[PDB]
Amino acid sequence: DLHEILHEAVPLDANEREILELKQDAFAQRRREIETRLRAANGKLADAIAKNPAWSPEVEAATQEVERAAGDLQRATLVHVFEMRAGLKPEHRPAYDRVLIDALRRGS
Amino acid sequence: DLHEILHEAVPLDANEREILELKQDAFAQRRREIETRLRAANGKLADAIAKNPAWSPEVEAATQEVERAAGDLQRATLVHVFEMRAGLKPEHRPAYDRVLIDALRRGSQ
Repeated sequence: DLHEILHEAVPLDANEREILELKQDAFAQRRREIETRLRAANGKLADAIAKNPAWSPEVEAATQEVERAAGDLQRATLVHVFEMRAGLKPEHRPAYDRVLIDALRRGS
Repeated sequence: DLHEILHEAVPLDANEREILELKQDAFAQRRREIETRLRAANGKLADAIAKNPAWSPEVEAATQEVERAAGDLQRATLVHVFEMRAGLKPEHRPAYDRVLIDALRRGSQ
């Protein structure tokens, strides 16, 4: 929701929107891919538990997939935050940073 | 939400409830531990960014802590679902299993 917060508080201006469209789309795609992996792992968990409701090799491996996808989402979001920042007009970065920093410290 | 979904989704006799409450406490302490680490990590991110808005060694290190904490919370949740199941009498486990499989299946769509 970091990117949602940022869009809510400091939306891109017209030129920034046009310039950053590809990178925003690419991130949306990357996020979708990670979430697809997380959902597939939920599916594996369901299948496994239906066959044996225990902490089996299949449950362990699917749980590892969930953990990795959970971590990847966080890194992808953060890298994108810096990517978007690089594409802002310099004058717009201080507000963007403020919102970002406050969002992180809210999570502190 | 997996825990919310399973939360009170099956009936519990008094002895099962007693045990589930103890396991709920254990999970709360585990969750607080992971969240404490997550909060500290985010604060380190915030400090680094306010000082230098770039991907520094500090941001890299704190990000890795966020990653681990995010993965830890997911594993802790799944582990806890199995711990709750173990608190049920054997005869009551199938009903729990059905809600669990159903939730995970909906979770894959």
